[PDB]
Amino acid sequence: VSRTSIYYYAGSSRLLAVGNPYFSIKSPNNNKKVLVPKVSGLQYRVFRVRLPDPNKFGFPDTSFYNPDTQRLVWACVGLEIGRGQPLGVGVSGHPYLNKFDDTET
Amino acid sequence: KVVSTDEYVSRTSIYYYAGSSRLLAVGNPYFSIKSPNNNKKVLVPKVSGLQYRVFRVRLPDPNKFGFPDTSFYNPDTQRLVWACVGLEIGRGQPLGVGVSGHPYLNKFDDTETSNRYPAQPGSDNRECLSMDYKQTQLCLIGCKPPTGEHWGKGVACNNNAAATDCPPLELFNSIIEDGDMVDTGFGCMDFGTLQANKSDVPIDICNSTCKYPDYLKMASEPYGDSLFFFLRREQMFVRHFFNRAGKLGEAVPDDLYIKGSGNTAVIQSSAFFPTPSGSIVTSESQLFNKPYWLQRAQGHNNGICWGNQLFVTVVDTTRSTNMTLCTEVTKEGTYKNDNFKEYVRHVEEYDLQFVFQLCKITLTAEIMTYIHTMDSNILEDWQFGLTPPPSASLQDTYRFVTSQAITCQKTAPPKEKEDPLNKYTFWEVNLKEKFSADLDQFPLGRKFLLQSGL
Amino acid sequence: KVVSTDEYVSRTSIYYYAGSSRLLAVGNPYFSIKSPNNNKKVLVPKVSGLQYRVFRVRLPDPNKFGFPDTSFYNPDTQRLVWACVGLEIGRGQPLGVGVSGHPYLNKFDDTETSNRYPAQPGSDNRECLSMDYKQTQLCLIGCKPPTGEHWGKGVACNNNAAATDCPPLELFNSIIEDGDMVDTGFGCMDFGTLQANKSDVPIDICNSTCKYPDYLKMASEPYGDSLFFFLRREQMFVRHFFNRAGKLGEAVPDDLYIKGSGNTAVIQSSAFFPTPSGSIVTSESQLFNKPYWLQRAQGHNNGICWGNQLFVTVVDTTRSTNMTLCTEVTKEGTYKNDNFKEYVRHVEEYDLQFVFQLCKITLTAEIMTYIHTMDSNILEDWQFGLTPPPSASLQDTYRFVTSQAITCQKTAPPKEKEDPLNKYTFWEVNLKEKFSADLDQFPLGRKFLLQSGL
Repeated sequence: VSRTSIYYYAGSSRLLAVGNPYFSIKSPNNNKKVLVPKVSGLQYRVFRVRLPDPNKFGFPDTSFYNPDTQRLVWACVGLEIGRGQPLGVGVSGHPYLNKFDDTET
Repeated sequence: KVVSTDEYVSRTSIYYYAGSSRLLAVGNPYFSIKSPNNNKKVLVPKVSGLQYRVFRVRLPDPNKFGFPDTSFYNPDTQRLVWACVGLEIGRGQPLGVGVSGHPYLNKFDDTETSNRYPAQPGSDNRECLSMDYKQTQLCLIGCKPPTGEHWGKGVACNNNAAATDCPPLELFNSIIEDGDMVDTGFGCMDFGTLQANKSDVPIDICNSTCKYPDYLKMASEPYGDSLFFFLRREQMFVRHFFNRAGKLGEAVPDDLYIKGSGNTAVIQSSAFFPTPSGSIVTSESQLFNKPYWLQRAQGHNNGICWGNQLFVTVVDTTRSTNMTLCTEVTKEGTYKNDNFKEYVRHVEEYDLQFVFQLCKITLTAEIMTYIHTMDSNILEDWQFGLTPPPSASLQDTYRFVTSQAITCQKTAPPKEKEDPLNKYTFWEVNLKEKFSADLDQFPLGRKFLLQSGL
Repeated sequence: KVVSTDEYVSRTSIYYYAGSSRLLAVGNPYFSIKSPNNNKKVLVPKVSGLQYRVFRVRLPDPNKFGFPDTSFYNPDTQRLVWACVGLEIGRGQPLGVGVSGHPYLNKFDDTETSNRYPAQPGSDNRECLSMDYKQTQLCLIGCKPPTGEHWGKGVACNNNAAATDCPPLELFNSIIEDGDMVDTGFGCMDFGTLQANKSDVPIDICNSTCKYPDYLKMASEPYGDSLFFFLRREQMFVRHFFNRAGKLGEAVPDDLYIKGSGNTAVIQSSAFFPTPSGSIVTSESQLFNKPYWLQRAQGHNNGICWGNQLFVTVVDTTRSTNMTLCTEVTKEGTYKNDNFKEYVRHVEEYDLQFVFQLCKITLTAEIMTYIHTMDSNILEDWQFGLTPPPSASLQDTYRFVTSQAITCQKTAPPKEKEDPLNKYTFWEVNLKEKFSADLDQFPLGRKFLLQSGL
């Protein structure tokens, strides 16, 4: 794979999500429609990004690349995963935890 | 002062093909139907052959199509804008003409061979009577939607008021929507507001107004936005003649005849009207399935499509045989009337093909202020002059967009797009994905490479 | 195409130290006491540790200066603008952290060791509690006041569905005026509108709108002139845990716990909230009392301050002690409890040094368009773009003005209304009459000459 000297910044709008921290609430009565989705501070966020295919950009330049043989693929030489909310922790428990006795002292 | 477009638009040699995969339309040929619970819910739309099936297309902006190759063009001095050098309006449905009507048409009597005196009086004499159209075909391009004329009611001055009861008339101009009606041979006026009887036009135009283009107004513009290339062909001939029933407005003067006596003493009516009827169709006089090549347009905007859209308005009444259906209620051994329900349908297939061309303009002092005259909006979306800065500031989107009780945004837009065509409807076809820099693997690629000698 | 600020200005080499006095502020840390007789007579203002101290310096203009060596400022087309190259924000109080706490906090139970069934009912269980806050330090500098997000209410929806009853949530971009309480670990939400009993957050917060400075947007502004330089450091950790006392609205689904009987026939709440607390606050992790030489700001605005102002925002929490005074009424010889009356007071103390540098701005026909489209107010102060006022000879002058041929004369236009920023209470420092040119007689010019290779 040979590299060139063409670069391309890409962006992303400030995407966010608001919900209930413990359990999702499905709707009365239908169980296929959600009302407040379960979001938290523990779940694996997995962002899946898409790219635009570089074979459909360039109007044809035979000196640059010959489309009978070569093709084009991207790379990656940077990242910055910004975060916005102010710092702080949070808790969660049970109304019915199984704790028989204390045993520390 | 106005100049033609070959003086600031240059041309080059990077052609491109577009494909616009096979479109269809199915519906009732007569009207539409709604739900009894909600009349704002459509069930089957009205699609017949007699409607201006105007398609506006979308183009990819030619500034995304690019690399940092600057020796070709420098992107703070130049810009890029497309061109149209081909067309093929294909229709893949076999021929034949369908006939319409209205179940309660006004008809006093016939007037062909015998009107024996006197006439038979009656209160209602509305009958069912089927009646065809005027066969016509046309095609038209444009970077702006095509205008159109029709006869409309105006406001009347009420000063003299000596002896008239007929209200006078006025000419309008508008912009043609898809689903607008075409001429049938009965003038070009309103058919909901000037007709109290509701019973003189077949049911397709019993409520709507029909429009007909005028080639005078659009061509006489400075730039000729509404035309690139247009055709026209129609033919009709009268077959039967009748007269209206009812109280005619103004009687004829008495001295232009002799006062009859007896059964001819009472005057008859005279409000004659014909029927339009189509001749033979062929397959030698079809305006479709053949590639036009715009060598030179008629107006001034010769090829340039400003703002990356262009409008194609097609109409045909030779591929409109009313598809007829039927079903079953109960079974028998013998025949019965009431074992069947029947239905009518119509389908009208299409295709569009295009071959485009890359054309860069330069942008210096007097050309910047010439394009800043014809319209203003075509120098905002080029983003050349930084008159809006603030587009680079990021806006927040949302995960879980619909039905959450979080704060809702269900199409309450604070003017993002502001296209002035938003008020009108248009059959749309997107092309944002389907270019190709290679021609000969496609149909019009091969017809173009033979015609150019390449 | 925005361009950075080293391709249309040019630095001269004469430096001007400045420096403010020793600011103070003495007040109440919780609430601002008004007059009983009048709503608008403050006695002691509300100053605490937990606020955004936002100063506004106002530099004296460089064009009103008089120099003999007029070899640099050719007054034909040029102007002068101030650059900033140094800073130091003093503080003047010992290390000590103070607490806050409501008298009617919503602390029903405790949930760390043992919450033994059954619950103890009663229709009132509020009590007084207190906690330390999330300690933090930050510092900004910019030529436009800095923005900041916070969560609040919104338009709910239309009334189609009937799911449940719940408030929405929406965030807002505003401008941080002085006086807004910083967040402290209870989220950046508006406690004035979202909450209703006003008894969950401590008293100095429960009727504010706590913000948090949006570093995510202010970094990505196009011109980049609200963020020259910013530092931050904060830390917190939980101390105890409790839970509120009400009907938990979004109820617990039954599949996530197996039911019981007998003593456990009442199901308690899962509405938890932590209580934050600061760690040790050392003096190796301080941020102030040091110089900060700007070398390359993150924006395109490399230190130029248009309009001759800066906004420095400082929030500290390491020095937020609360001194308590105690005075009595009757000279007694034994101890009582109604004999004394105590008032609590909190102080504050600042300082600012600066070191500027003037740089001339050569103004051809290109650059005057550039500085125009940023905002028009910049090119109005320099008096480079003005308009011709017409008129010529009026008619209005009488001899006597208080008579009986009266035209009822009207005067005093409010025409010097131009400042948009009158809607906000800042802190003022007038630095117009305290400049200098000999740096080395001043407690930061010595630290600048050793650094800069001189």
